Amino acid sequence: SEFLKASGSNFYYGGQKVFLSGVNFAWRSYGSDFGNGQYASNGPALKDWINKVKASGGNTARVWVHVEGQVSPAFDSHGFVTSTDSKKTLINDLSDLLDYANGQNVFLILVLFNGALQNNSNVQNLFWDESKLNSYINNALTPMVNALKSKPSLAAWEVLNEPEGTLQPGSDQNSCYDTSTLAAQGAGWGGKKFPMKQILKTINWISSAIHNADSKALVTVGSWSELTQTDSFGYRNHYKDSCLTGAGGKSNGIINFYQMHTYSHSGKWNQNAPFKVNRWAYNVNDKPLLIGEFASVCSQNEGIQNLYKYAYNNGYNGALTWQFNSGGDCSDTYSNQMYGMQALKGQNDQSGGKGGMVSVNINHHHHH
Ligand SMILES: OC[C@H]1O[C@@H](O[C@H]2[C@H](O)[C@H](O)[C@H](O[C@H]3[C@H](O)[C@H](O)[C@H](O[C@H]4[C@H](O)[C@H](O)[C@H](O[C@H]5[C@H](O)[C@H](O)[C@H](O)O[C@@H]5CO)O[C@@H]4CO)O[C@@H]3CO)O[C@@H]2CO)[C@@H](O)[C@@H](O)[C@@H]1O
Ligand SMILES: OC[C@H]1O[C@@H](O[C@H]2[C@H](O)[C@H](O)[C@H](O[C@H]3[C@H](O)[C@H](O)[C@H](O[C@H]4[C@H](O)[C@H](O)[C@H](O)O[C@@H]4CO)O[C@@H]3CO)O[C@@H]2CO)[C@@H](O)[C@@H](O)[C@@H]1O
Ligand SMILES: OC[C@H]1O[C@@H](O)[C@@H](O)[C@@H](O)[C@@H]1O
Repeated sequence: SEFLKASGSNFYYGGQKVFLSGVNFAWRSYGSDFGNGQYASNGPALKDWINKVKASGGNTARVWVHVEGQVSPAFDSHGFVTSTDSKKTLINDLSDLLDYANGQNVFLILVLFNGALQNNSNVQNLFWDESKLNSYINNALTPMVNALKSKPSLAAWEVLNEPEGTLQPGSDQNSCYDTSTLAAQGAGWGGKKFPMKQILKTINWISSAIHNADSKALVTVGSWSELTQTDSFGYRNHYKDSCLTGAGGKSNGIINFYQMHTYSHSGKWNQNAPFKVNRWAYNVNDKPLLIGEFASVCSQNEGIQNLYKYAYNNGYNGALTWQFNSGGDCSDTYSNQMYGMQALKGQNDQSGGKGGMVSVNINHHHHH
């Protein structure tokens, strides 16, 4: 009945402005958490993680799905998509996890494809071939969105994670496509495959589809750094409406809330990083802005609870600590994550400018 909405600059549940406080699961098994009957293996862990999330007083978990095509989606011999997975179980798994997350009053952000790295030749061609992308939409995505759109706790689909990881930086007259600066900033660290035009086209079309199947659905993109989603500081905001729509005429092919990832390189913030500024200077009040991904290990050592508090105080609509499974570089431990989540526990400060309601009470389905 009531689903998380995005209005103006804020998230809203049941009218009450909400602040997304939680963690990245990102995964239990990289790229094989759902689909091909793999959910039987990872499921218990993920559910338990949702438990920890709620007990620590959080409301959101960010979970990756397709990732690098290891299970999702199913391609044929020609690189066209046939189904969600070979065993056709993906939708059931996701649906299940959504049910549990709801039962524990936790929202989920389903990240479709990875973009930091994408070493799958079929997924890589989804950016270039329109018919293959359409095959993915028709045979995989549209069924997923259609089947899962009646689920609260499904608060947003993220089309692409860090599209700058596999960006091919280059010059272009069109503001949106030009990437002249990003090369020196360290973009394309996963290999320079996709020019900005192709990424914006892809995202355009994915988001378009998701919204065609689900008018309410919140679509987003989670970027490496802030250099990509703000017009201030001489930077550029590529994933706003005009640019996306500019790449592939889908008017509704737009994200509904921006998102920035941030880490300290050498223990030094980027000068204009989310924690050295506030939401407001990024001049993106037309949509909400979430800080998906941050780690109190790759910060300036402000303190984890101090980082959550910073996010809640300086206008940001959410803050997600980086990976709950405690693995990789620049990742907090699940314990310290829990600790930080306890900083905004049971909080509700709807006095504007401040984060808002944290502990949300989510519905079930209406059906019929
Ligand atoms: O890197 C330095 C160099 O980069 C240059 O930019 C390159 C870029 O790096 C990529 O290599 C890119 O490669 C893509 C091609 O441009 C082209 O789009 C190609 O087309 C594919 C298509 O995506 C799809 O997969 C298609 O499916 C076929 C299928 O295989 C089967 O045959 C079936 O019967 O038909 C379907 C058709 O629907 O197969 C096509 C094969 O051609 O996809 C490539 C992806 O690797 O090219 C860029 C150049 O435009 C330049 O910037 C250069 O300046 C720079 O120095
Ligand atoms: O999201 C974290 C993720 O980052 C990955 O790759 C990048 C990283 O994101 C970041 O962009 C980094 O940028 C470097 C850049 O490559 C140059 O070395 C740059 O230089 C600057 C120089 O030091 C001087 O200050 C000069 O004045 O200005 C130059 C910039 O014009 O320094 C940047 C430091 O921020 O590069 C890495 C890799 O290229 C991976 O690290 C990944 O593992 C990580 O999780
Ligand atoms: O560091 C953890 C990793 O998380 C991923 O989501 C991307 O942000 C990568 O760039 C990063 O290396």
